[PDB]
Amino acid sequence: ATTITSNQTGTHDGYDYELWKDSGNTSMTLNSGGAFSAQWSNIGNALFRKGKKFDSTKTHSQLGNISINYNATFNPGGNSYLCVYGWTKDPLTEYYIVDNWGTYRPTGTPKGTFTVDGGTYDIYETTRINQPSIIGIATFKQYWSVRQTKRTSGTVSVSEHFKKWESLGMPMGKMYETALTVEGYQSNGSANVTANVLTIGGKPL
Repeated sequence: ATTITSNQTGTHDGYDYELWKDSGNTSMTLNSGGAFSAQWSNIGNALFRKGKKFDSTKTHSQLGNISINYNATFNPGGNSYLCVYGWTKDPLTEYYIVDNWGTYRPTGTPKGTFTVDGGTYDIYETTRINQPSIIGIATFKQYWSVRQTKRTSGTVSVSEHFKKWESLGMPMGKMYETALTVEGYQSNGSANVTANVLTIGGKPL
């Protein structure tokens, strides 16, 4: 429906969308529901996504079970990820649940492994010292759930990952966002998310 090419956040057909890049060519087409497509090249870092931006006033347990069903087409074209992405505040945390990637598999401090949604994820934690964040240059931890085998469609039990990260000493703060996301780093690719439904307490956005 509507195509954007520069940094922009908003709400489209019920879903909170955002196109972000520090630099480079980026195109994002906003489709029905949580559907969207994107292509990028000559970029620094770029993210395209649709999901829910929260108010950072509630913890995930207070929001209710969070889950996403998706179907997508994805061309890494280098280092890129097809994932569920978000942040929490107090503490400031950036998280990933990666189902697909390109020439680079996300890794970090090994913390455990988790089997859910028909797959088995590797859990890692990494620290970010004075890096860009939703609140500006800051220091924060990164949480990672990386599927051992790639896929481009399926159900991601977001809350189950959260609960497991916590049971592993990886605390979550108030929810800032949860969204099916395509991210790229100096890669040249594209993706077409034809299906993307985020439910909260089983209720679709």
